[PDB]
Amino acid sequence: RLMRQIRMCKDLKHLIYYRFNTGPVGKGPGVGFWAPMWRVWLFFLRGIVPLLERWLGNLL
RNA sequence: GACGAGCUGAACGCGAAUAUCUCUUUCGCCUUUUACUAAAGAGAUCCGCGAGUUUUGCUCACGCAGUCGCAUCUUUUUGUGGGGCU
Repeated sequence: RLMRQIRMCKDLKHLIYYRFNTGPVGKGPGVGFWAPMWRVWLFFLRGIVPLLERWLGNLL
């Protein structure tokens, strides 16, 4: 299901890269605006912490 | 007629951020089950959050103190007095 975090981070990347390189800034490494995708994965992790504690407690 | 920062307790309650899961169905992947899609609903959970005195921990601070058991010219507190008739 974390294909939706991956699709969301891909959309976030398209938007940020488009709005970032406008002008002479161009087309490569160098964009480090990471808080949008960071918070995508933080939401993933908050929601999956209970599921994974269950699964790992069951494994244990 | 009058005074808080930080923690754990409060017991009541969901500005703007939102992820996961379960169930009942439909739809799509399609050999099967997981693992998934996207619709309808019904339910949970997570990560957090606000105010009341409880004080624990100040490292701040106090009591003749800011407050006590409208003030003379025609319209208001400077009144028009005095007498006497049924």
